[PDB]
Amino acid sequence: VTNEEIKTASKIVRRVSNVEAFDKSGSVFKGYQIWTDISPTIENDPNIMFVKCVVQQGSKKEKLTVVQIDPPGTGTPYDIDPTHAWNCNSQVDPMSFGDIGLLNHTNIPCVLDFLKHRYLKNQIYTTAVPLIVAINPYKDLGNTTNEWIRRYRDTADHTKLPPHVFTCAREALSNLHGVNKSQTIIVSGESGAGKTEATKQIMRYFASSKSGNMDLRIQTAIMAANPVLEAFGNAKTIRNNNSSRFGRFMQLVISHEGGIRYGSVVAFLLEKSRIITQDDNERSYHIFYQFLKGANSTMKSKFGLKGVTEYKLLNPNSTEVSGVDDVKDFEEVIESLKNMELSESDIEVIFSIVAGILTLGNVRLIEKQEAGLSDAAAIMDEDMGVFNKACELMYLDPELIKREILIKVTVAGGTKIEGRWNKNDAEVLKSSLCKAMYEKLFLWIIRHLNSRIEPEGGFKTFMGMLDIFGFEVFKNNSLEQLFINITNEMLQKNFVDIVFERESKLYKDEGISTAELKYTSNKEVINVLCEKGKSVLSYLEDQCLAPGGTDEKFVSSCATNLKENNKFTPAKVASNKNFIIQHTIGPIQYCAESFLLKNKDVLRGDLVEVIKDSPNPIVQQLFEGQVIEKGKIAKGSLIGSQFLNQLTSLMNLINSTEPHFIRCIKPNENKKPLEWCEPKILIQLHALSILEALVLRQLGYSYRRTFEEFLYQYKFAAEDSSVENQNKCVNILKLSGLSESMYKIGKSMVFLKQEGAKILTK
Repeated sequence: VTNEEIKTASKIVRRVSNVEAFDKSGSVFKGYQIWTDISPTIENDPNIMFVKCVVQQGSKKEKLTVVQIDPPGTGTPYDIDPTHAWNCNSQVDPMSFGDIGLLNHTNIPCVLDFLKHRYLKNQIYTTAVPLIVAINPYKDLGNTTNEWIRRYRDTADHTKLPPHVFTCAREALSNLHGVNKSQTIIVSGESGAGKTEATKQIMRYFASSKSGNMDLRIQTAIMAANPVLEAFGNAKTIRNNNSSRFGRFMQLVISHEGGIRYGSVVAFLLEKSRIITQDDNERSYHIFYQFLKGANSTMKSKFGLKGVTEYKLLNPNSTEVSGVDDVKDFEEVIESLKNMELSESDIEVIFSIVAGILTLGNVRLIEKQEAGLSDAAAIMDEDMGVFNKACELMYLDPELIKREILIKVTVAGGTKIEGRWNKNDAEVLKSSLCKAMYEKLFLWIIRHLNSRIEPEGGFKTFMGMLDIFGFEVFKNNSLEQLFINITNEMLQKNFVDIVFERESKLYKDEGISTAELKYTSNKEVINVLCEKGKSVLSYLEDQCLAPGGTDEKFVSSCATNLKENNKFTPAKVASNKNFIIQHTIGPIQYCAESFLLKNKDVLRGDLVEVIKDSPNPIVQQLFEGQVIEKGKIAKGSLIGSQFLNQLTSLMNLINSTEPHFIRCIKPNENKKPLEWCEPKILIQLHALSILEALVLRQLGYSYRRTFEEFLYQYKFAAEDSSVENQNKCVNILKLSGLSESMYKIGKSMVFLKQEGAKILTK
């Protein structure tokens, strides 16, 4: 636990309702429990934020006398200001029901406890309508097996099943075949929160068919994609041994009995930087390690493969991951590529290109005295065999690749002015080639799979499945985080809209005015980030296309022009290269250092044309359909421009569907089962809008009983005397002296505000 985590969590903490510890006679109710912010136990443990106390008999109303009961205390009473006392759900078994909304008090210490109780008892799934909250147990609980799938698929009454990832899978599928409306399951959270697993389990649910009377050629290709996608797009980070370094979107056609008929995969924003360099105790993509360890002596000889520690692009110190068998994973990947309908030759080409990327990374560049220059780059003389092997393996012409990396042509005036690149600029070009070849090989493998698994006329009604990171808030947030946080702003509008849509329908069905239902939009912050001409992304594109473009000038243009909006804020410390966006979850600071370097990181020009001129059909296809444009930078070769189009395309699809949300929590930073870090978890409850989903549910007339249920709560039908029961309630609410704003009477139910429902019990 960092001190930044403690500072951040403390800002999330809020007290709303008032603690009612005293009886009508001013005496403390017998063993009345409260949560408190104050305790030595809290100060001494960074994992503890709140403590449970019993308010002592004879306590004063303005200063509470409490004895801390859990964590076990000294027994010594202490005085607290009632502003530091939150209500407690004493007498509630968190194991008996799966919805947080069912609790009487849903404050921060109450929500943390409900989920903690359940987590420690190995109940990791909890509902906070419309959300499914899943907490990483860091162990197999055996609750995602085939018998558990059958249990969730075949059970007649869905209300008899506890919360599970499978509840979204069952609900989404039921609504799809029920009303012929497309559905989307959005799986988000931090890295190591278990999004990967949630997606893998939902897909296995969907693959399980009641009657095996359907062709499974496509389904086997889709299911075989996960080991391949993981091998190429996932990597070991300090936070996760299998971190997904890309955003995944899938469209599926599922039979009502189960079984995947058709599918389409979309990968976006792969971490290109990782192919070239890795931090310490971090690896590059799994495939490099799987291939170098798992490939047979025949392929090892054919591709001239060295060991995992003999490559410049792979960290030598971090080549081993405990619990990860790269050799067995390689067997699984190869088998999966075969199940994706790729021939032994197609596979041999894929691994030739992989070995070629690794080989090219081992080619050393130096700075020679040539063409009247002292800084002309050149390939090291003993590495000329290595460079040729790299080109042979990638099915490229070494002479044309060499010319592209070393020679610099300025085509100004129609006139070709031929120069040379320096060792630094040529190392940039050699590195861009490894990154582009890898990304486009990964994208090709996906394009191949899609040609085999996609429906003929495209999708009409489909099951959408997005896997992305949630809101990212690090010390240093860069371009990558800005993209994830923009994506999350889009999905925030989807969340808010469906919550409102579902509530508004209910009120309309009962004949209650939705005029009081009032929830704000995030149109403003979306605009400050995306809006054509008037946005952060626009000024980024503008500064990338400007010849004298710098990170500082991009921040300055934003500061100047987006001064109009309250959503853009310059940073207090290092104003020149730092900014703040007022996201819905709060202010998120970004560091604009290397924004242009990262936004411009796309292989372009005559290098792309050398790849397209390859005699190999797979290599030809990698850059198939490219802007060409050697000289110089088009918005067709800028990352943010590409991203915003892809995002608009993605959102247009998601916006056409019914959304389902799975919010994944990482409970500790030590990959340990049954360990609970309250600050870490609080930040995530906030960021994943789990706390907002509770605030929203409880807004307006949230207390809804029927006419009869309201009459039973008063001790003294429906189909014989509904207008009698309707009027019996209207008289009760006039007699109790409640304000007309506190209640509304509908076709069959009584609509009470949360505060008005409380006044009725007292």
